Amino acid sequence: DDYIHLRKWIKRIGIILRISGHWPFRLPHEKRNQHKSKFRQVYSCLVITLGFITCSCYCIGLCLSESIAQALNNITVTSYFLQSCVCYVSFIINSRKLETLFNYLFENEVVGCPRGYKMSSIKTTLFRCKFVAFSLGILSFFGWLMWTLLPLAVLVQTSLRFVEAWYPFDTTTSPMNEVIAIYEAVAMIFLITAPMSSDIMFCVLMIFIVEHLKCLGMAIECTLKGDATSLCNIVDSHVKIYRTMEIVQSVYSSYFATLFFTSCLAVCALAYFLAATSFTRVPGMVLYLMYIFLRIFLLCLLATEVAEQGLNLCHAGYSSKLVLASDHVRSTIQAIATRAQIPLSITGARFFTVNLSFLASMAGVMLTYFIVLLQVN
Amino acid sequence: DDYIHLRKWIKRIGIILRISGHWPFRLPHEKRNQHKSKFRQVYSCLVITLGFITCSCYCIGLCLSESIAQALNNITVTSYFLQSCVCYVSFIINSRKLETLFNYLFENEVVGCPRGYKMSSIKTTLFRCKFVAFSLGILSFFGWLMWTLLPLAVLVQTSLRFVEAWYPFDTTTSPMNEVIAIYEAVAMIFLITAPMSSDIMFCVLMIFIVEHLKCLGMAIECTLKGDATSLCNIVDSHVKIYRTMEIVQSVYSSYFATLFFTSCLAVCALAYFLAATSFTRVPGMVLYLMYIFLRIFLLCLLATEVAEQGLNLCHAGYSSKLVLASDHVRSTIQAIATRAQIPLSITGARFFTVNLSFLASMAGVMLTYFIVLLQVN
Amino acid sequence: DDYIHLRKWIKRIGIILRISGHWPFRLPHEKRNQHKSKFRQVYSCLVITLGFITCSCYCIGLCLSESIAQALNNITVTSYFLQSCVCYVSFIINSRKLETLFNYLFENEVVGCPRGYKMSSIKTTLFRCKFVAFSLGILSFFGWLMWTLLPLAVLVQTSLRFVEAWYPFDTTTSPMNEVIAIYEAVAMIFLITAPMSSDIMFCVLMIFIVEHLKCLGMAIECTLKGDATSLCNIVDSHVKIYRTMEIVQSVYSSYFATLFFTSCLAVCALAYFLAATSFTRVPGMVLYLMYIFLRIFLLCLLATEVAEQGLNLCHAGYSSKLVLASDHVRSTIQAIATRAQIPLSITGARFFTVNLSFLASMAGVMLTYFIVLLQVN
Amino acid sequence: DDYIHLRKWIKRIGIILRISGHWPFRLPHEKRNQHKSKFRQVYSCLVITLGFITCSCYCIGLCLSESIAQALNNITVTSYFLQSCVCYVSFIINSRKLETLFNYLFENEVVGCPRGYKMSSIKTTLFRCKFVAFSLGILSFFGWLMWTLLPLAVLVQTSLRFVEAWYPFDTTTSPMNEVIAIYEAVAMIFLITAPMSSDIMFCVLMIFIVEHLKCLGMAIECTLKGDATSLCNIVDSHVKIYRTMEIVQSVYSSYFATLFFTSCLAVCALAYFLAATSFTRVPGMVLYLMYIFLRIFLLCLLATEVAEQGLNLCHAGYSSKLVLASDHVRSTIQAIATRAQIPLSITGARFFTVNLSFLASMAGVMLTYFIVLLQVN
Repeated sequence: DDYIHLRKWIKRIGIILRISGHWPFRLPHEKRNQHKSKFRQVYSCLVITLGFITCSCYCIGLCLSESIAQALNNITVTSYFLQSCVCYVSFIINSRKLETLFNYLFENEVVGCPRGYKMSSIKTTLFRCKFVAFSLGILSFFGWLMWTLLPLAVLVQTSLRFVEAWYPFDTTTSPMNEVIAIYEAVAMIFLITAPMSSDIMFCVLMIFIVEHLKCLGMAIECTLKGDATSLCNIVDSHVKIYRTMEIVQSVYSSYFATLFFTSCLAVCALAYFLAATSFTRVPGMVLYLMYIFLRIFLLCLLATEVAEQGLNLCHAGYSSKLVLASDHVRSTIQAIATRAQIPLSITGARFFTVNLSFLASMAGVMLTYFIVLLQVN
Repeated sequence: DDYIHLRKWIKRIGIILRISGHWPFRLPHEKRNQHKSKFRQVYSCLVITLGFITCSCYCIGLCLSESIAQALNNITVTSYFLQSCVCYVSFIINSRKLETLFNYLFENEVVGCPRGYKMSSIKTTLFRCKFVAFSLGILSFFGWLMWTLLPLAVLVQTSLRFVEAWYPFDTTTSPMNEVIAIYEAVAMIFLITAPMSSDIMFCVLMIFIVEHLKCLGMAIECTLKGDATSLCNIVDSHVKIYRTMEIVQSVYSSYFATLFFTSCLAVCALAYFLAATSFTRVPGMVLYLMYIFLRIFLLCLLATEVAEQGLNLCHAGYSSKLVLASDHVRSTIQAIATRAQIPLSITGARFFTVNLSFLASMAGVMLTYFIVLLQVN
Repeated sequence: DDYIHLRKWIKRIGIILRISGHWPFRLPHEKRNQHKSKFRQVYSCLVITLGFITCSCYCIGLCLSESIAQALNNITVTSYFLQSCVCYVSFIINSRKLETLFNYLFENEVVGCPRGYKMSSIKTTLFRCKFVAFSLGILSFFGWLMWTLLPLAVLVQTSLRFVEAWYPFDTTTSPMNEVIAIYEAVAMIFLITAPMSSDIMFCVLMIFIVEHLKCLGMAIECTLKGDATSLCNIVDSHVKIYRTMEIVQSVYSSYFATLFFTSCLAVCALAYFLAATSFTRVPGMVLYLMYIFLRIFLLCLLATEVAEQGLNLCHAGYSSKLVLASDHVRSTIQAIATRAQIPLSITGARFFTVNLSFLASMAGVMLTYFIVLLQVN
Repeated sequence: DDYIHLRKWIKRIGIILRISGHWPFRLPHEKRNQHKSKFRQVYSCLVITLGFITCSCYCIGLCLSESIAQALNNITVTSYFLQSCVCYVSFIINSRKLETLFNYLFENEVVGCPRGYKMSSIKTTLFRCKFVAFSLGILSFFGWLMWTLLPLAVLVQTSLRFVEAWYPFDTTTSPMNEVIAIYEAVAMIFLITAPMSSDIMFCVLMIFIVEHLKCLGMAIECTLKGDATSLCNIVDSHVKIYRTMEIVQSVYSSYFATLFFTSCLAVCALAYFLAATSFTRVPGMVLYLMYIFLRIFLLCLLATEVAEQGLNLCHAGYSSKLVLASDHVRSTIQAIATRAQIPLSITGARFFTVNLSFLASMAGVMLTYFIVLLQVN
């Protein structure tokens, strides 16, 4: 039933990842080696070299510092573009571990859990992944729309760029402004759709791992309430969880680091420009602020959820029946517990572990720095 | 003897919770389904919709920002009202887990502990719960009295509101001021009595859980000094402790988060208004400052006490007799210890774990922020 | 041999504690109930009521705030006096646990350790305790000397008080200044000798506990290299270590809290007065700064040493022979390790755990606060 | 094959350490007691007394504070020289533990690991140690070259000192400036080559320990997939790892502490001089900034790598076969895991544990302090 619909959803996950111009890899429903086709490779290289030249144009526009007052006005845009750049190279560096992750995410049936839990698990996973995917997609589309379309609509020269960008031609005359306008429009579309897609895939992985942990705990209490075989299957599922989390930690680290850094810098610049300096500008800046904050909050929440479920897995099979089991179960449960005491955490290039606590600390120091450097100055 | 008096006290706990206008649930001494009576439901809905309209009136008075200098003068009052709002919805969202918690708190006799410890336990619990309940009740009553009655007594128009609030009528003329005065008086009474009641119930739960932990440790050393049955009873009591703490964590998280946030913001505003700006105002503001600080300190203390008693439970039954026991006791004690190494902590919406250490850190950053932003500016 | 000299040293420890006016308790070499003698009790009550009236005089001199600029000039002196006050009441509240601690510290021979380690242990303990005791005593004597004697010597009225203090008589005329000078001199002598004595006793306890831990580790490796009896003796010694550390945590908490707080406040005031405001004053203030810093550093070092030795005790008996021992040793060593994973830490009223890391954090925030509030202002 | 080349490399490590003027100790390829030769001892004493007199000259030049504005201009140079001083005495205090460390680092073959892993291990270790050694050597040589040669080349008096230094002769006249120029040139050469050499040896030790940990994990999974003997060899190798890490912690602590402290102070001074105050100066200061940052980053990275590999060693041999092994393996693996839960961390004089997280925190507070104290002031 809905198990087929979930597989259609994770097929859509691969499809939207191929649309955004990442390097294509083998999907689970791919048995003809179509992931090395000419069309997809040409599309990928075209979109990534367009993103690379646009980001370099904005960076050299930054290095051609017009003044300090507009410099922060540049930062944020280049900030977001920088993220896209990093994300691209990451998906080309580790394009086999992604195949491994999708192969895990296609079939993850832990054996022994009761069915009444399994169907509710499928329902809850479908609901939450639909919610997060639709939310981030709508927010990204509205972000592009507000950041690109509106100043064109003020005119109908186009003079729509929220900050000016370096170009070979001067972009001053009436034909050139229009050409650079349409070029920047399609460019920023294909740039904004990349980190949204990577974020959506990370959130899907986190949701699936959380539900697999809860089903593993249910299987543990089920085999305790009931000799060797169930424990072997449970231990295999747990070590598979750990290896999958290790792979996810291996791929996402640099992207998380650059995301956190350039995001807090862009929010500081955005507050500096919105606070004391002078009607059309405020919708775009408030929408970009919400686009940063909601994304960071979703990442921190779905990163803390898996660690909480691991420490919940620590308290599994801990009842009176444990005092009446054999020595074999009494030792294997001990082994599972002392392995579960290690926290399954994701860190950004080993600089910081992404939790809700790190979000609170970063928000505290960012609020502090912004409010002092704008108020006493 | 006093075991009956303690049950009368926890009946009073339910009674004062019903008085403050929360949604009524089944008490342990309720065998006629009176918790769904018409009178109690009508009273609950009336008080909560009055609180909801008053909080919205103060919030729209805030959004109608008269000036910045009076804006902080608004914040604190709306701050406290905000807490009440959140608390209301929480007790209606989880109105069955509260029944479960009261059913646990009515009978919690751990089997095997010596009687000489049990009677002293009853005595100490009665003393401490009486102390905390009377202290918070007297402080809340004096807080309302000072914040409402005195500026009326300066007159006998009433012109008593410590900050003006938005209303449909202008409240300027002499009849209207009096009507809004009595309305705000009864409103703030029924608003102040809610978080005090929730705090008192949380403190009662924490005290009972702490004493149950100490009795569990006494039972562990008793059954070690003395085969299977006592260990099963001890493990069952421990896992019951853990499930109860999980339920308490599940209900109180949003309230703790909003409490900490809007409380530190209100204290910052209160210091800004008391420090450098201009005899009647100072008693009310110092009493509100004490009302914030003592409440936060009581919460942090009774939250750290249970974690300390858990880590104390880690060092249970650890003597020479452990080296002479069977393998069975030697494995079950190991299991109890490695489960007890997990800290039983309460966190506010998983943002921060409420300890004395978090109170010290928050007080440090609050003192820092206030003293810099008032002194160098 | 030197074992007798060490007992003479810990007798001197009790003697200097009786000299400073604490409430007398039973020493180990006291078999005639002389700790309840009339002379010692009269001396104790006289010195503590003199300290209590002098501290209250300085506190009411503070509350009679002459100006803000001299107010910080008051703080530090009252700061130190405050510590003395707290220390007094603590030693009268728990005057039996101190007897228990001294009874432990008199005989602590762990059985089974090799003799070549035991004699070197006695030597190292004697050396380090002599060092710390002589250092703190000389520093305290020079602190009193510089803070009291020198401005009298500038004259030979006395006009020597580094900050003026409230008194019933005006202290302005020539007879009164001299009388208050000699009164404050003997008062500050008997006040300064109290926290130095408590600190010296704490340092002696920490040194003895550290050396006992190292000898316990040596005994563990000795009985592993060599069946039941040695393990029972080792476990008994370890749990005795834990109970002693619990008692030390129970007594010293309030004193550590007030010490850290009023010490960092006094150092901030001292820096404010020394930095930008105007030859005789600078020796006293630099000596008081060193007296604060060296004391705090000694406390943090000898507090971190015991935790490091506990985590060193975690890695005990971990060799190839563990793989060839019986199941009995293999389980008891596991129990010792999983108990040793709990850190033996001292905390100040459960607000913060005194480590070198807390000293680094406090020094960082203190340096920050001082340098900003003096420079940008 | 390359095993001989690696031994030639670690011979070069000893050779470059002898060149920089440290006190010579016995190398593994030294069977004639040549480490106590007259030539090497004379060279060592000459270079260290030259470093000692130059550092004291710069320190007394600092204490002869010309003005505040040039004072920070002094700090950095004295800062670096201070490190050299400390490093010298450390290598003379513990000149036997270094022999022990080199004797470990010469032969570290863990028995039982598969050969296909061992050859790749040798290859990866050779690559990474070559990389780090060549990088730090080239950076140090260019640092000396820019900091000494260029202002001489501006002339061809010499007037090349980036900050003036105290000397017995006035250094003002034309002969004296040249003599002090050549003296300071050879001095700063022999001073800069010391902490680079100590850093290179620390990095080699960290790389070898990391690879030994990975090979130990491979040996664990190999002996689990395959009775007593392999486990004894594995446990012996693990405890040898722990003792080696303890020795490295014992020697490097004071050097790490002084490095972190005087390095962040020098970077703050360097930013203060580069930011707002006035073409030749900027290459030297940017090269010194890179020389500080890259060194600190390399140290933090190779310090965090070993802790990550230890927590990776925690998850060793955790498969289904563990559920089918004997009780003996099931207990020894448990012992290995609960010992591996202790983090193998290096700390700087027990003030702070050097991780990437401490680098992030220090960079945050340094950025904060610099930007506030330069901007609002």
